[PDB]
Amino acid sequence: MRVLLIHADYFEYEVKDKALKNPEPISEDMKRGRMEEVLVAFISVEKVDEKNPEEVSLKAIEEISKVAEQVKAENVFVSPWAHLSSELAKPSVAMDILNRVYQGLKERGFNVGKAPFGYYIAVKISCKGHPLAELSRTIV
Amino acid sequence: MRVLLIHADYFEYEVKDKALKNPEPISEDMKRGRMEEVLVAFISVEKVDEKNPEEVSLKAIEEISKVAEQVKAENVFVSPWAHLSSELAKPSVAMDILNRVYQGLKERGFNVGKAPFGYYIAVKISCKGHPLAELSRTIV
Repeated sequence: MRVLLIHADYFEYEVKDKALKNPEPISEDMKRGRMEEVLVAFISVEKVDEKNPEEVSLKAIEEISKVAEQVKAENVFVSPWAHLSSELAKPSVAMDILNRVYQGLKERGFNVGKAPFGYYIAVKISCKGHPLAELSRTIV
Repeated sequence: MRVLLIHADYFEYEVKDKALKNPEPISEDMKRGRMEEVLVAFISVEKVDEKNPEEVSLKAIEEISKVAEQVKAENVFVSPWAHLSSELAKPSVAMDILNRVYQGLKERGFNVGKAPFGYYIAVKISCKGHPLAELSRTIV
């Protein structure tokens, strides 16, 4: 798995078209969301992660947790993202791991948001620009 | 080299602290910039690119050009970015290639912006969310 972390003043999104033929169902509420003072985790779930979804999930949970604690973010947002890897896991594996990472951050005590899987999404983000505000991690 | 391309309604930035001890000099004007309807190229120049800066530059010029033409962007912004690679080129190599990619997009006919090298930068971006609006390319 590859992860890009962005410590943002705000992060806002609007679901546009479906990217999968059968995406994650969503309510009309879940078409748009916004959080402030948020660590945004853009996550590319990879083929190799099929091998051990829970180990990879636990690791991702922890690495994101550390950065949130370090930059003093209480808010965390989990986003699926294709763009840190050309070796992507099947959608079941991707949704599995995404949901585990989300549940684990909730259990850590963060106020966690997530994006629906299988859509094109419009995104507005304001990235802070202090030294720890954009970080990448590789998790295998 | 790895490149992330984002077709944006707008892209705005403010230079914050220096990341290098001796960054690219800038005027007080160049501390902030904004473009609209813009393809933003986040570029991670890599160690392997030292081997042949011009080939890699020409390739990057072309791949960014194709996407701009395809999404109908007249505006292109070139940004250095550490986050698509854990094998980064020295600053001379990085600045070299960045400047070549910038000059080549100018010669193609685009209205091109660039970000100063060696700083932490605060960024606001609105990503479109249509199918071609976020793309990655690997160039070696």
